Amino acid sequence: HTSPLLAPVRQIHAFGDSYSDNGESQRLTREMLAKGIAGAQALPGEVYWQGRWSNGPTAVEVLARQLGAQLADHAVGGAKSGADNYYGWMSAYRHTGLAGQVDAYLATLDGKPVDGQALHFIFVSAADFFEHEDFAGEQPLEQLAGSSVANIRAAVQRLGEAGARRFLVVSSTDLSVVPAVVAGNRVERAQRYLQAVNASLPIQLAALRKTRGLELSWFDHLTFSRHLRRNPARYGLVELDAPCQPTQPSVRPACANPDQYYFWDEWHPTRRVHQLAGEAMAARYAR
Ligand SMILES: [Cl-]
Repeated sequence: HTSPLLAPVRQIHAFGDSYSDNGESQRLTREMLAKGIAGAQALPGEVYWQGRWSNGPTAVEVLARQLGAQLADHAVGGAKSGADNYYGWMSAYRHTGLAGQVDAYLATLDGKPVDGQALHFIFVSAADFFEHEDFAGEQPLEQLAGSSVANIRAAVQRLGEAGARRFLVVSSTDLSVVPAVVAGNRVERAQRYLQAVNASLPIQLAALRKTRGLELSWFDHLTFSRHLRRNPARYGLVELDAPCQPTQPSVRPACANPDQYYFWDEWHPTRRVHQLAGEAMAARYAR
């Protein structure tokens, strides 16, 4: 039996990675390129919609529309759960990981309290895994997952410390079906990492919710995607595995029917999946 819906949301502060970013990586990388920062590249690049790492709005943008909330989206493509980014060259200009986004949000309040009614949305950890696999990190995956969990818990604790009361924390996504992971023959490694994050994180957040009297909702993105991918026709999806917009090894022309695709590029879902995800995330809240 379902429990009562949570109270309405009028403001979201979003923290996270390319699965949330609504233009910050684009703004920041244009700033970095203008300053001549070593190794800077324009992100996300040309085959993306208005600076989103997709062909349309991210899930948190759809969530805000569903709930009738304003969105302040701090997320940065590449953001890790700690201070920095998959793109190590950013560290010289700005700490854009979840911890860096939290620090910047708390430092820009301008002598105003944190809004205790605002929903603090946290969606991060994929870049921890992709960095580890792409650049041979030395942590066993179990230790990498423990650091991801610890980093996310520390972010909720630090936001709560400053006055945040309401949270929505997203689980690991199903990294094991991401086209770049399949092509890297890393499906088992992704399964092991995401299972360790998703078993431990909700246990840590439930303890912190009770200690600090938080409203904290956990969104199981893995259960969500398994249901979509087992019943694709129900949702108008046809192609679950091929990217609509190939980029590896090179950019090729986009598919004609993107709303029937799961993946936009080799890492990121389409606007269609972001829409279904944001609808699903809104399900715990009254409008
Ligand atoms: Cl990312």
